[PDB]
Amino acid sequence: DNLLGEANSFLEVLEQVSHLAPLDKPVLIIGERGTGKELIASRLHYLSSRWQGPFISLNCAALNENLLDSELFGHEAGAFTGAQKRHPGRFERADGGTLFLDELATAPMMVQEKLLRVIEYGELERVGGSQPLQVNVRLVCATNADLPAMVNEGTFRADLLDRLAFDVVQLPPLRERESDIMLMAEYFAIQMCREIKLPLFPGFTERARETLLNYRWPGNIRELKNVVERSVYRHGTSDYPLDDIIIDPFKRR
DNA sequence: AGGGCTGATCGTGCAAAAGTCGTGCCAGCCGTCT
Ligand SMILES: Nc1ncnc2c1ncn2[C@@H]1O[C@H](COP(=O)(O)OP(=O)(O)O)[C@@H](O)[C@H]1O
Ligand SMILES: [Mg+2]
Repeated sequence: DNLLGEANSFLEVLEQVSHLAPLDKPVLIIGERGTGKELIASRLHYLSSRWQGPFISLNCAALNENLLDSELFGHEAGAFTGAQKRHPGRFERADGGTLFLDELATAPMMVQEKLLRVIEYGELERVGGSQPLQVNVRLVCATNADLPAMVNEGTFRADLLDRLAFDVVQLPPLRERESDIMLMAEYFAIQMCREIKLPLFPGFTERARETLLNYRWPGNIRELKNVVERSVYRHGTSDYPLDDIIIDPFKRR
Protein backbone atom coordinates (compact mmCIF):
# COMPACT_ATOMS: atom_id res chain seq x y z
CA ASP A 1 0.00 0.00 0.00
CA ASN A 2 2.45 2.67 1.19
CA LEU A 3 4.97 0.53 -0.76
CA LEU A 4 5.17 -0.05 -4.56
CA GLY A 5 2.71 -2.89 -5.36
CA GLU A 6 3.56 -2.37 -9.09
CA ALA A 7 2.08 -4.16 -12.12
CA ASN A 8 3.33 -7.56 -13.25
CA SER A 9 5.70 -6.08 -15.83
CA PHE A 10 6.32 -3.33 -13.30
CA LEU A 11 7.06 -6.09 -10.78
CA GLU A 12 9.67 -7.63 -13.10
CA VAL A 13 11.17 -4.18 -13.66
CA LEU A 14 11.17 -3.68 -9.88
CA GLU A 15 13.09 -6.92 -9.45
CA GLN A 16 15.59 -5.73 -12.06
CA VAL A 17 15.89 -2.37 -10.29
CA SER A 18 16.41 -3.94 -6.86
CA HIS A 19 19.13 -6.06 -8.45
CA LEU A 20 20.82 -3.08 -10.12
CA ALA A 21 20.65 -1.31 -6.77
CA PRO A 22 23.78 -3.17 -5.57
CA LEU A 23 25.36 -2.07 -8.83
CA ASP A 24 26.67 1.34 -7.81
CA LYS A 25 27.15 2.29 -11.48
CA PRO A 26 26.22 5.85 -12.48
CA VAL A 27 22.71 5.88 -13.95
CA LEU A 28 20.12 8.13 -15.59
CA ILE A 29 16.48 7.38 -14.80
CA ILE A 30 13.09 8.17 -16.36
CA GLY A 31 9.71 8.04 -14.64
CA GLU A 32 6.32 9.27 -15.85
CA ARG A 33 4.79 12.67 -15.13
CA GLY A 34 3.12 11.50 -11.94
CA THR A 35 4.48 7.97 -11.74
CA GLY A 36 6.75 8.74 -8.81
CA LYS A 37 10.01 7.11 -9.90
CA GLU A 38 11.58 8.20 -6.58
CA LEU A 39 10.01 5.59 -4.28
CA ILE A 40 11.40 2.72 -6.34
CA ALA A 41 14.79 4.41 -6.06
CA SER A 42 14.44 4.51 -2.27
CA ARG A 43 13.47 0.83 -2.19
CA LEU A 44 16.52 0.04 -4.34
CA HIS A 45 18.79 2.13 -2.12
CA TYR A 46 17.55 0.12 0.84
CA LEU A 47 18.24 -2.99 -1.25
CA SER A 48 21.60 -1.54 -2.28
CA SER A 49 24.59 -2.00 0.00
CA ARG A 50 24.57 1.81 -0.06
CA TRP A 51 21.57 1.54 2.27
CA GLN A 52 23.75 2.46 5.24
CA GLY A 53 25.63 5.14 3.30
CA PRO A 54 24.34 8.67 2.80
CA PHE A 55 22.11 9.05 -0.26
CA ILE A 56 21.74 12.80 -0.81
CA SER A 57 19.24 13.18 -3.67
CA LEU A 58 19.63 16.33 -5.75
CA ASN A 59 17.42 19.20 -4.60
CA CYS A 60 15.73 19.91 -7.95
CA ALA A 61 18.76 21.94 -9.06
CA ALA A 62 18.06 24.51 -6.35
CA LEU A 63 20.05 27.73 -6.76
CA ASN A 64 20.85 28.74 -3.19
CA GLU A 65 24.00 30.88 -2.91
CA ASN A 66 26.51 31.54 -5.70
CA LEU A 67 28.56 28.38 -5.17
CA LEU A 68 26.39 26.54 -7.75
CA ASP A 69 28.69 23.74 -9.00
CA SER A 70 31.01 24.82 -6.19
CA GLU A 71 27.93 24.16 -4.09
CA LEU A 72 28.89 20.56 -4.82
CA PHE A 73 31.88 21.38 -2.59
CA GLY A 74 32.46 24.75 -0.91
CA HIS A 75 33.57 26.63 2.19
CA GLU A 76 31.54 27.62 5.24
CA ALA A 77 33.21 30.75 6.63
CA GLY A 78 36.53 32.43 7.08
CA ALA A 79 37.95 31.67 10.51
CA PHE A 80 38.37 35.35 11.42
CA THR A 81 34.65 35.93 10.81
CA GLY A 82 32.13 33.28 11.80
CA ALA A 83 32.97 29.58 11.84
CA GLN A 84 35.52 27.24 10.30
CA LYS A 85 35.22 26.18 6.67
CA ARG A 86 34.08 22.81 8.04
CA HIS A 87 34.26 21.05 4.63
CA PRO A 88 30.51 21.04 3.87
CA GLY A 89 29.52 20.29 0.27
CA ARG A 90 26.72 19.00 -1.91
CA PHE A 91 28.67 16.44 -3.93
CA GLU A 92 30.10 15.30 -0.59
CA ARG A 93 26.82 14.89 1.32
CA ALA A 94 25.96 11.63 -0.49
CA ASP A 95 28.84 9.95 1.32
CA GLY A 96 29.25 6.18 1.50
CA GLY A 97 25.94 5.49 -0.22
CA THR A 98 23.67 6.50 -3.08
CA LEU A 99 23.62 9.84 -4.93
CA PHE A 100 20.38 10.76 -6.73
CA LEU A 101 19.84 13.56 -9.25
CA ASP A 102 16.67 15.63 -9.66
CA GLU A 103 15.35 18.27 -12.10
CA LEU A 104 17.98 17.29 -14.67
CA ALA A 105 15.39 18.33 -17.28
CA THR A 106 15.66 22.09 -16.79
CA ALA A 107 19.27 22.49 -17.88
CA PRO A 108 20.51 24.28 -21.04
CA MET A 109 23.10 23.07 -23.58
CA MET A 110 26.20 24.53 -21.90
CA VAL A 111 25.57 22.91 -18.52
CA GLN A 112 24.70 19.78 -20.49
CA GLU A 113 28.22 19.76 -21.93
CA LYS A 114 29.47 20.41 -18.40
CA LEU A 115 27.62 17.37 -17.05
CA LEU A 116 28.86 15.26 -19.95
CA ARG A 117 32.44 16.28 -19.20
CA VAL A 118 31.90 15.61 -15.49
CA ILE A 119 30.79 12.12 -16.52
CA GLU A 120 33.94 11.91 -18.63
CA TYR A 121 36.05 13.42 -15.84
CA GLY A 122 34.99 14.62 -12.41
CA GLU A 123 36.99 16.43 -9.73
CA LEU A 124 35.78 17.98 -6.47
CA GLU A 125 37.77 20.81 -4.88
CA ARG A 126 36.63 23.48 -2.44
CA VAL A 127 38.14 26.43 -0.63
CA GLY A 128 36.63 24.66 2.38
CA GLY A 129 37.93 21.14 2.84
CA SER A 130 36.28 19.02 0.13
CA GLN A 131 37.42 15.59 -1.07
CA PRO A 132 38.43 14.02 -4.39
CA LEU A 133 35.69 13.25 -6.90
CA GLN A 134 35.78 10.42 -9.50
CA VAL A 135 33.99 8.23 -6.96
CA ASN A 136 30.30 9.22 -7.21
CA VAL A 137 29.20 6.29 -5.05
CA ARG A 138 26.05 4.59 -6.35
CA LEU A 139 25.49 7.55 -8.67
CA VAL A 140 22.15 7.84 -10.46
CA CYS A 141 20.55 10.62 -12.48
CA ALA A 142 16.82 11.26 -12.68
CA THR A 143 14.18 13.71 -13.93
CA ASN A 144 16.12 14.52 -17.12
CA ALA A 145 13.51 12.90 -19.37
CA ASP A 146 10.95 15.51 -18.32
CA LEU A 147 12.60 17.94 -20.75
CA PRO A 148 14.27 15.95 -23.55
CA ALA A 149 17.56 17.25 -24.91
CA MET A 150 18.51 17.04 -28.60
CA VAL A 151 15.29 15.17 -29.38
CA ASN A 152 15.59 16.44 -32.95
CA GLU A 153 19.23 17.25 -32.11
CA GLY A 154 20.07 20.68 -30.76
CA THR A 155 18.33 21.70 -27.51
CA PHE A 156 20.79 20.79 -24.73
CA ARG A 157 24.18 19.25 -25.46
CA ALA A 158 22.83 15.69 -25.52
CA ASP A 159 25.09 14.46 -28.32
CA LEU A 160 27.39 13.25 -25.56
CA LEU A 161 24.29 11.88 -23.83
CA ASP A 162 23.93 9.76 -26.96
CA ARG A 163 27.61 8.94 -26.51
CA LEU A 164 27.07 8.42 -22.76
CA ALA A 165 25.02 5.24 -22.99
CA PHE A 166 24.88 4.07 -19.38
CA ASP A 167 21.71 2.06 -18.84
CA VAL A 168 18.33 3.80 -18.60
CA VAL A 169 14.81 2.89 -17.42
CA GLN A 170 11.59 3.84 -19.20
CA LEU A 171 8.18 4.62 -17.72
CA PRO A 172 4.98 3.02 -19.01
CA PRO A 173 1.75 5.04 -18.75
CA LEU A 174 -0.58 4.38 -15.84
CA ARG A 175 -3.28 3.66 -18.43
CA GLU A 176 -0.80 1.20 -19.97
CA ARG A 177 0.16 -0.23 -16.57
CA GLU A 178 -3.03 -2.31 -16.07
CA SER A 179 -2.12 -2.99 -12.43
CA ASP A 180 -4.40 -3.18 -9.40
CA ILE A 181 -5.34 0.43 -10.11
CA MET A 182 -8.63 0.24 -8.22
CA LEU A 183 -6.77 -1.41 -5.35
CA MET A 184 -4.15 1.35 -5.27
CA ALA A 185 -6.94 3.93 -5.36
CA GLU A 186 -8.66 2.17 -2.47
CA TYR A 187 -5.39 2.14 -0.54
CA PHE A 188 -4.97 5.86 -1.09
CA ALA A 189 -8.59 6.41 -0.07
CA ILE A 190 -8.14 4.44 3.14
CA GLN A 191 -4.94 6.35 3.90
CA MET A 192 -6.78 9.63 3.36
CA CYS A 193 -9.76 8.51 5.44
CA ARG A 194 -7.36 7.74 8.26
CA GLU A 195 -5.76 11.13 7.66
CA ILE A 196 -9.22 12.69 7.31
CA LYS A 197 -10.36 10.69 10.36
CA LEU A 198 -13.35 9.77 8.21
CA PRO A 199 -16.15 7.57 9.60
CA LEU A 200 -15.58 4.90 6.96
CA PHE A 201 -15.12 4.40 3.27
CA PRO A 202 -18.49 5.52 1.84
CA GLY A 203 -18.01 3.03 -0.99
CA PHE A 204 -17.72 3.40 -4.74
CA THR A 205 -20.10 2.43 -7.52
CA GLU A 206 -18.35 0.02 -9.85
CA ARG A 207 -20.05 2.03 -12.59
CA ALA A 208 -18.34 5.09 -11.13
CA ARG A 209 -15.07 3.14 -11.12
CA GLU A 210 -15.48 2.26 -14.80
CA THR A 211 -16.46 5.84 -15.68
CA LEU A 212 -13.40 7.24 -13.90
CA LEU A 213 -11.40 4.58 -15.75
CA ASN A 214 -12.30 6.60 -18.87
CA TYR A 215 -9.26 8.83 -18.44
CA ARG A 216 -5.76 9.00 -19.90
CA TRP A 217 -4.36 9.31 -16.35
CA PRO A 218 -1.88 11.93 -17.62
CA GLY A 219 -0.55 12.46 -14.10
CA ASN A 220 -0.51 8.66 -13.66
CA ILE A 221 -0.94 7.75 -9.97
CA ARG A 222 -0.48 11.41 -9.10
CA GLU A 223 -3.50 12.15 -11.28
CA LEU A 224 -5.24 9.27 -9.52
CA LYS A 225 -4.47 10.80 -6.12
CA ASN A 226 -5.64 14.26 -7.15
CA VAL A 227 -8.86 12.95 -8.70
CA VAL A 228 -9.51 10.79 -5.64
CA GLU A 229 -8.93 13.76 -3.35
CA ARG A 230 -11.34 15.93 -5.33
CA SER A 231 -13.95 13.16 -5.59
CA VAL A 232 -13.83 12.43 -1.86
CA TYR A 233 -13.98 16.10 -0.91
CA ARG A 234 -17.02 16.36 -3.18
CA HIS A 235 -18.46 13.34 -1.38
CA GLY A 236 -17.44 14.87 1.96
CA THR A 237 -19.32 12.04 3.67
CA SER A 238 -18.89 8.36 4.51
CA ASP A 239 -22.58 7.58 4.02
CA TYR A 240 -23.19 6.28 0.50
CA PRO A 241 -21.01 4.70 -2.20
CA LEU A 242 -19.12 7.14 -4.41
CA ASP A 243 -21.13 7.01 -7.61
CA ASP A 244 -19.04 10.08 -8.48
CA ILE A 245 -15.31 10.26 -9.14
CA ILE A 246 -13.51 13.49 -9.98
CA ILE A 247 -12.68 14.03 -13.64
CA ASP A 248 -11.17 17.51 -13.26
CA PRO A 249 -11.47 20.26 -10.63
CA PHE A 250 -11.40 22.71 -13.54
CA LYS A 251 -15.07 22.94 -14.54
CA ARG A 252 -18.24 25.02 -14.17
CA ARG A 253 -21.74 24.63 -12.76
C1' DA B 1 5.41 28.61 39.33
C1' DG B 2 7.40 31.35 35.00
C1' DG B 3 11.18 34.27 32.26
C1' DG B 4 15.93 35.43 30.64
C1' DC B 5 19.87 35.04 29.49
C1' DT B 6 23.96 33.32 29.40
C1' DG B 7 28.31 32.26 27.20
C1' DA B 8 30.98 27.83 26.94
C1' DT B 9 33.69 28.59 21.39
C1' DC B 10 33.90 31.43 17.35
C1' DG B 11 42.78 33.12 14.62
C1' DT B 12 47.42 34.75 8.88
C1' DG B 13 43.79 40.85 6.39
C1' DC B 14 43.98 44.32 5.12
C1' DA B 15 43.04 48.82 5.27
C1' DA B 16 43.27 54.51 7.19
C1' DA B 17 44.82 57.93 8.01
C1' DA B 18 48.64 59.32 7.98
C1' DG B 19 52.78 59.91 7.11
C1' DT B 20 57.08 60.12 4.33
C1' DC B 21 59.70 60.00 0.41
C1' DG B 22 60.96 62.11 -4.73
C1' DT B 23 61.91 65.58 -6.77
C1' DG B 24 62.49 69.46 -7.70
C1' DC B 25 63.60 73.96 -6.90
C1' DC B 26 63.71 79.18 -4.99
C1' DA B 27 66.52 82.40 -1.66
C1' DG B 28 70.71 83.54 0.07
C1' DC B 29 75.54 83.78 0.23
C1' DC B 30 79.95 84.04 -0.28
C1' DG B 31 84.46 82.76 -3.98
C1' DT B 32 85.01 85.06 -7.56
C1' DC B 33 85.77 87.92 -10.90
C1' DT B 34 84.81 91.16 -11.82
N1 LIG C 1 3.62 2.14 -7.47
C1 LIG C 1 3.63 3.09 -6.49
N2 LIG C 1 3.94 2.79 -5.19
C2 LIG C 1 3.93 3.77 -4.26
N3 LIG C 1 3.65 5.07 -4.50
C3 LIG C 1 3.33 5.50 -5.75
C4 LIG C 1 3.31 4.50 -6.83
N4 LIG C 1 2.98 5.15 -7.96
C5 LIG C 1 2.80 6.45 -7.63
N5 LIG C 1 3.01 6.68 -6.33
C6 LIG C 1 2.87 8.02 -5.70
O1 LIG C 1 2.74 9.03 -6.71
C7 LIG C 1 3.43 10.23 -6.32
C8 LIG C 1 4.17 10.87 -7.50
O2 LIG C 1 4.98 11.93 -7.00
P1 LIG C 1 6.31 12.38 -7.79
O3 LIG C 1 7.50 11.62 -7.27
O4 LIG C 1 6.36 13.89 -7.86
O5 LIG C 1 5.99 11.79 -9.25
P2 LIG C 1 7.07 11.89 -10.43
O6 LIG C 1 8.26 11.07 -9.99
O7 LIG C 1 6.30 11.31 -11.59
O8 LIG C 1 7.35 13.37 -10.49
C9 LIG C 1 4.44 9.82 -5.26
O9 LIG C 1 4.32 10.68 -4.12
C10 LIG C 1 4.10 8.39 -4.88
O10 LIG C 1 3.77 8.31 -3.49
MG1 LIG D 1 8.78 14.90 -10.14
